[PDB]
Amino acid sequence: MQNVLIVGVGFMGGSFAKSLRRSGFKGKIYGYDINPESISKAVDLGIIDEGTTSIAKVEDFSPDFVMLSSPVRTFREIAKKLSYILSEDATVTDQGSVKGKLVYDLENILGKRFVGGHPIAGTEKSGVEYSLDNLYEGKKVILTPTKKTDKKRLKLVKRVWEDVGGVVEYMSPELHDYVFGVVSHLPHAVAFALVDTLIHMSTPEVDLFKYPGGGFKDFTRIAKSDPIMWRDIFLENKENVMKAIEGFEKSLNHLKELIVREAEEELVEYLKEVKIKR
Amino acid sequence: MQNVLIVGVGFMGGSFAKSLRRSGFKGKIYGYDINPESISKAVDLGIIDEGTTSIAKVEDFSPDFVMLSSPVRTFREIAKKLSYILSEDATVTDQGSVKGKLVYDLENILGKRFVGGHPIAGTEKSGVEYSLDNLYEGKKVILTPTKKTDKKRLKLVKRVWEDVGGVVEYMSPELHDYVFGVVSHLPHAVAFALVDTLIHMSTPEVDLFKYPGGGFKDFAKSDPIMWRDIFLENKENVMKAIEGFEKSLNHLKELIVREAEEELVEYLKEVKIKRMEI
Ligand SMILES: NC(=O)c1ccc[n+]([C@@H]2O[C@H](COP(=O)([O-])OP(=O)(O)OC[C@H]3O[C@@H](n4cnc5c(N)ncnc54)[C@H](O)[C@@H]3O)[C@@H](O)[C@H]2O)c1
Ligand SMILES: NC(=O)c1ccc[n+]([C@@H]2O[C@H](COP(=O)([O-])OP(=O)(O)OC[C@H]3O[C@@H](n4cnc5c(N)ncnc54)[C@H](O)[C@@H]3O)[C@@H](O)[C@H]2O)c1
Repeated sequence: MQNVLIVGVGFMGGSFAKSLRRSGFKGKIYGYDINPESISKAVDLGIIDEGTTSIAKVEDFSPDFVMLSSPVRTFREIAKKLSYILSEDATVTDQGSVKGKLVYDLENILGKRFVGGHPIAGTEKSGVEYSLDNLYEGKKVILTPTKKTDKKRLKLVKRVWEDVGGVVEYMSPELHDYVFGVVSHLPHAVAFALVDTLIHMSTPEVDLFKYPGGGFKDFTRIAKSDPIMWRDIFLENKENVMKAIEGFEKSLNHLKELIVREAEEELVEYLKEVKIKR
Repeated sequence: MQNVLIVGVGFMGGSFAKSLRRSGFKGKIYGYDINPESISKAVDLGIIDEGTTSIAKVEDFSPDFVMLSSPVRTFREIAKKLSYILSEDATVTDQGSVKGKLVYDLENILGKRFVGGHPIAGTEKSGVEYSLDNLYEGKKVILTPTKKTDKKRLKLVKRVWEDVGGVVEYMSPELHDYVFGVVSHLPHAVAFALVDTLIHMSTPEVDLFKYPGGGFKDFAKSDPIMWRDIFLENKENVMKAIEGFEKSLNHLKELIVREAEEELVEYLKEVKIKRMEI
C-alpha cells in the first residue's frame, strides 16, 4: 500500500487524508472529485499530492487503497468505473453513512476488493477546507463484513482506521442500518422537527426563536447539518428510519399519557430511566 | 431591604446569596431549609449569616426581602405560613422555573408582597455546595408582573437582579409558561422519550446506548422529581407543545414515507437556516 486514492475530496475525504498523513503514512495520496475546486484546494492545502476530475486519469495513479468519501448515491456508478481501472489486488472501502444492500451491490461490482465502512464522526460543515487531522480519534468506526468479505482486506482496513484513532467494531450491513437508524438518524429527525416546531408554534405576538436556551441549542445543533445529505440518508435508510420514528412516537406518547393522567409515581419512574450507569 | 431570607438553601438559593454579597450587600442574609445540613454548610461557607429548619423561627429574622428558592411544589405551603409571619412591609419573590397559575395563587396568599421571577441560569447542578457568585452575570431574568403587582416592589426586585448582573424583561405569567413550555419543557420531554426509546429498541444483539456519537450525545443530569413537577405544573402547555412537536415530526415522517425528495430537502433547508440564525 503506497498509493491511496481519496474519492470525493470533501470534509470526510479530506479529514481521512489529513489523519492518514499525520499518522505517519509516507505513500502518495491521490484524489478524485467531480468538482475542480475540490482538487485544487486539497492540493493547495497539502491534503492530497495530486488529483483529477477525470475518472480515466485515475489509472495513472495505480491506486492500491481507495476510500470512497463522496455521497453514497454516487458509489455504484463510481464502483463500476473503478472495476475496469483498479487492479484486482486493490482494496476499496468507504465512509458512507448507510450500508445495508449497498454493501452487497458494491461487492458484486468490485468483488473481493470491497470492505464496507462507516466512521461515526459527524459535522455540520461541508468542504475540504474544514477537514480535520484528528476527526476519528476516539470515535467508533463500523465495518460491515459479510460472508464474502476478504479476511486480509478486512484486517487491513481495521488497522488503517485504528491508525487514525478509530474504535473499530463489526456489524452486518443490515444491523448497522437498524442501529444507526435509531441512534443517529432518529435523533437528527427529532432535532430537525424540534426546530420546525418553533416555526409553527410562534405567533405574530411572540417569536419563540428569541428564547432558546442551552438545553434547546445543544439538542438541535445537528439540525444545522447538510440538508441534501440528510435528505439522502433518510431516504436511503427509510425502512429503519420509519421504524425508529414510530418507536420514538410510541415512547413519547406513553410519556404524554403519563402527563395527562398526572400519574405522579409512574412518571417519576419513566424519567428516572435517564439514569442507569448505562 | 436589609434582612434577606433565602428559602431553600440549595444551588440557586445559595447562588443568589453569594451573588448578593459580591455585589456589595452588607446586610443580613438568613436561610430557611428543611434540611439541617443545608443550613450548617451554608453558614460555614459564609453563604448565609444564620439559618433555621423551623419555619416559625423565621420571625426572629424579621425578613423584609424573601427569595423562594425551594421546589415550586413547596411554594404554596410555605407562602401560607409566611403570610402571618411576615409583616405587610415585606417583599417576596421567587426563582421557580414555572410561573403561570403559581403567580396568581401566590398573590392571593401573600398579597401585594409577591413578585414572580425566573432567572434563566443554573447548570442544573444540585446542592448549595455548587452555588456560585456569578451564576446570574449577563443571564436573563424574567419577572411576571400582573395588574395586582405592586409597582414599587416590582422595581425593587428588578434593580436587585440587575445588581447581580441579571438582564430583566417582563412577561405575563401565562406567556412565560407557554414560551418555556415549548423552548425548554418540550426539549426535555423529548430527551426523556428518546432514552425510553433506546431502552425499548435495544435488542439481544445490541445495546443502543453504546453508540452516542451519532448525534444522541446532544440529548440527563436533570432531576426526575423537578421535571415531574414541571410537567404537572405546566401540563396544558407541555401537552400542547408535545402535540405541536408531533405535528412537525409527522410532517417530516410523511415526506420520508412518500419519498418527496425535493420537499424533504426544502424542509431541512428551512430548519437549518432558522437554527443558524439562533
Ligand atoms: N458529514 C458527515 O458528518 C458525515 C459523517 C459520516 C459519514 N459521512 C458520509 O460521507 C459522505 C461525504 O460527506 P462529506 O461531509 O465529506 O461531504 P462534502 O460535501 O464535504 O464532500 C463531498 C465531496 O463529494 C464530491 N462528489 C460528489 N459527487 C461526486 C462524484 N460523483 N465523484 C467524485 N466526487 C464527488 C464533492 O464534490 C465533494 O468534494 C456522505 O455522503 C456521507 O454518507 C458524512
Ligand atoms: N436547577 C436549576 O438549574 C434551576 C434553574 C432555574 C430555576 N430553578 C428553580 O430553583 C429552585 C431550586 O433549585 P435548586 O437547583 O437550587 O435545587 P436544590 O436541590 O439545590 O435546592 C433545593 C433546596 O430546597 C430545600 N427544600 C425542599 N423542600 C423545602 C421546604 N419545604 N422548605 C424549605 N426548603 C426546602 C432542599 O433541602 C434544598 O436545599 C426550584 O424551585 C427550581 O424550579 C432551578
